[PDB]
Amino acid sequence: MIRTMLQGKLHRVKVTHADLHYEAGSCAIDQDFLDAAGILENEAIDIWNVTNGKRFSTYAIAAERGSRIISVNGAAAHCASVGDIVIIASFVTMPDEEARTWRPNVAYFEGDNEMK
Amino acid sequence: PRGSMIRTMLQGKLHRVKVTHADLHYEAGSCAIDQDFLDAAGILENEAIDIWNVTNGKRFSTYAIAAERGSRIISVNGAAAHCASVGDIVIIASFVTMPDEEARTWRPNVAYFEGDNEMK
Amino acid sequence: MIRTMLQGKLHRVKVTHADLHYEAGSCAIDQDFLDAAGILENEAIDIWNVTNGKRFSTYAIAAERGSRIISVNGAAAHCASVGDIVIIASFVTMPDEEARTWRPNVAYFEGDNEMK
Amino acid sequence: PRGSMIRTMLQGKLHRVKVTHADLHYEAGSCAIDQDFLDAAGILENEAIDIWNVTNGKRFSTYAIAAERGSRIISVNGAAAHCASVGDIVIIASFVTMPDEEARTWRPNVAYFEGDNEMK
Repeated sequence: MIRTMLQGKLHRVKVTHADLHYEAGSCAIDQDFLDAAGILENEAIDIWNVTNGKRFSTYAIAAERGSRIISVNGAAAHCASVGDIVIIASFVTMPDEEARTWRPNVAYFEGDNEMK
Repeated sequence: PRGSMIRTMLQGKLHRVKVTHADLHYEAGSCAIDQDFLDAAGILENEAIDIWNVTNGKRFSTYAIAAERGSRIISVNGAAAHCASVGDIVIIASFVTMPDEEARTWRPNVAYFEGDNEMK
Repeated sequence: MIRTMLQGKLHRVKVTHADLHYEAGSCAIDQDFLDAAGILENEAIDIWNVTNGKRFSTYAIAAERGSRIISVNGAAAHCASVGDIVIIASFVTMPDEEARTWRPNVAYFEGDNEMK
Repeated sequence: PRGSMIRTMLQGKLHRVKVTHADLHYEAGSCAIDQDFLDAAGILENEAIDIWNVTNGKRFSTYAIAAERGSRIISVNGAAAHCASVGDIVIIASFVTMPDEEARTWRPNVAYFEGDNEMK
């Protein structure tokens, strides 16, 4: 039996403006943050808005390392405003035997998206 | 049989358990659940779960974390506290995938609750 | 690469009252309808409400053959009223090579949930 | 490597295509899409798809069916017509699963659109 497990998460990051124009429907995320959380470019992600309770799913794309960028682009902009605090999570599947000991990758933040 | 069609099946659920705690302030995302309850429903730490709030009709998905055995805690944390409040009655389910022949004889792990989150 | 494909659907059935009391969070469906659509007891299903546009997911349980029952129980009752027309669908995964020729199971209805 | 962790990845998408038809009256559920567009995005008939409506912010999931090659049709059928209207700009995506090493080098199939659903 195959389980769906938390692969990784960005724990309480803030939505920023986008430094560059990104395609609608995606969330652009500083590559440093993707590296820490194990989240891949083009991976399905869930975004849970702690500020307003909204929950939606999209996919990740890399923003430049150091940009600290969390940009919800396009249709997704209907669900998150600049300054909102969100959780970004990806999930993976694996057999039950492996899932029993699985440890997700978590990145924690302080200040203006400064990674602890 | 390689290439067999794979089903998504109810693995287990906590049926009509009561929310005991709900905090916007950070154990953010998760629902923390008494480990005895997780055991009964076959739900794992860090497993994706669906929560159906029977009280207010909201439906959301998150992941499970273990609370202390015997605490009888159901704590909806972070963003999820916008979807459930202390006192609300919820159903917490996990789903697994398996081939069709297995799915046709699968029995979910169900825990039923009454009163002070007493497992029946 | 593994594709997610429509396994089967009940095409435009009506939500009924429940003949018996069913557990909250589920949808009870006449076993004849499950048989035609290939939908299993305890299988995840999507319900799309044609009447009011609401969309949600739950799991299937068998109602008695011949009962014609489509009962959305409990929390799910917030999303479908008796007389609403819905589509009920299940999805399966399989490799791309098989998915290219995959055919879903579809049941069509007339009158008061009378299966064509 | 048996037991490898499996990722959910964007397989392909139709980026900013325009809805041409929307009917509550029964081709119910699906979104019918010009087969040329399906080919470009690697999307299959009967494949699950996510639709993000850029015009109204609605997000829903359904499955794809093929419309006639060269018709340039995007028809949102049945319940889905409550989520999109003729003229609305949408993104239609499919997701697949694959092991992690494959996912790390995966390139999605993307089709971009302008004007009269002209594929760029």
